[PDB]
Amino acid sequence: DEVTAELMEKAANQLFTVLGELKGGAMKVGQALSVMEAAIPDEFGEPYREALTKLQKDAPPLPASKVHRVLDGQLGTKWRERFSSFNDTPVASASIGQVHKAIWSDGREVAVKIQYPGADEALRADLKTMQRMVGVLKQLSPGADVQGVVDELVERTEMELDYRLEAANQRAFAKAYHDHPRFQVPHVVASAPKVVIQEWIEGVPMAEIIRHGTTEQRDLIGTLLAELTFDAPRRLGLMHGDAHPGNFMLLPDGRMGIIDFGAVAPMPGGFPIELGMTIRLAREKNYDLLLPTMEKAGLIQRGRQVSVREIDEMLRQYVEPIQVEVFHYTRKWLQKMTVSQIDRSVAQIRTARQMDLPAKLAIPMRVIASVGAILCQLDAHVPIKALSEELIPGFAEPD
Ligand SMILES: Nc1ncnc2c1ncn2[C@@H]1O[C@H](COP(=O)(O)OP(=O)(O)O)[C@@H](O)[C@H]1O
Repeated sequence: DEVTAELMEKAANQLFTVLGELKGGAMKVGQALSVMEAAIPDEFGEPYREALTKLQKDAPPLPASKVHRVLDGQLGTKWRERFSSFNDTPVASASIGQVHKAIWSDGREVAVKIQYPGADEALRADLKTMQRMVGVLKQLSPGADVQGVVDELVERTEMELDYRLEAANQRAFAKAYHDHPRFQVPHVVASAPKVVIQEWIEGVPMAEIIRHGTTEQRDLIGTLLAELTFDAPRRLGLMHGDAHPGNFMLLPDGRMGIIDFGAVAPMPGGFPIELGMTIRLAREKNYDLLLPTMEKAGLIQRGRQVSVREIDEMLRQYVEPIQVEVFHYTRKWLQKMTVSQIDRSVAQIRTARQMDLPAKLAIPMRVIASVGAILCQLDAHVPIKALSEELIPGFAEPD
């Protein structure tokens, strides 16, 4: 079964590659590769290689010496004076680094994330190569759509390489949720490009609860995640962003610990009222008001004949959970949500779905999808109706 997971991963990557070919590159990846190899000097090949195998140089956990060297580079050669103690043996792995447990000079236990020394050069060389390739596509692939791709690559790369960015996001959240009854965000103790230090917290990882959690653990951490999702933009005008179980844990006192803030998305105006409004109107099947609301919001394409059945299908995954007091998010239900209402053999229609959502709607809907999927993995019972009434603008009965 370990095989099947990787097979699914491979299938997903294949699909997204095909998506890139059809919606972006305007040619197959192999053909594009031939063009790129012709259109990019071989002289740029060997540096790109040499930039990439220092990262290959110490693949397993870094020996103490190299750890201390990174610390030298980021906090100075006297970095030890800032600690009470430091464990040379890493306790966890990060995407491009490793995490150590230590004790800060004030006596607080801390997690210290140390970036691999060869990560910066490698990732930036990779970025350069992909920039060149985008150039090749833009100039030589007829009908290619590479709009905004370079910017996305640069932004992603910088978010991975400069720890201070995520550190700043985390500071915002740590300030907002200090002494909160249900959420715990560790404070940032120190931040540098390649080293970031924060208060140590540990509980039961959400992944562990997904695998072997009790019903009560599942329900609780699920309900907490759901709450955070709508509370954060209301509280500090920010959304925690696309969720992953690795970001969260259940603490002994029943609070949810949150440790990853690399996907924080800006929402200055809070959650758009159009969303909650749309869900309420859809529950009531008030299509007369629902369709103009969705069109104005940009949730459906303007000036199109739309199918009410398709609208119902479109909003089903949002409507069904709030039709009950406590909804049981399950994989079974989520699977039912993928079963299309309209067979293409019955009727050939173009979808009413907006494939170019406004940003203000696109971001929260994406995060909500990720969260919902996680709730289904958790098999969590969640009072999403009440949470929506209290936290989501426009959802409660407007009387
Ligand atoms: N504040 C913290 N307290 C305890 N452990 C932490 C803390 N921050 C990170 N970790 C450990 O580090 C691991 C990865 O950290 P993470 O923030 O996900 O790094 P990255 O996002 O770069 O992968 C986590 O699985 C967790 O066990």
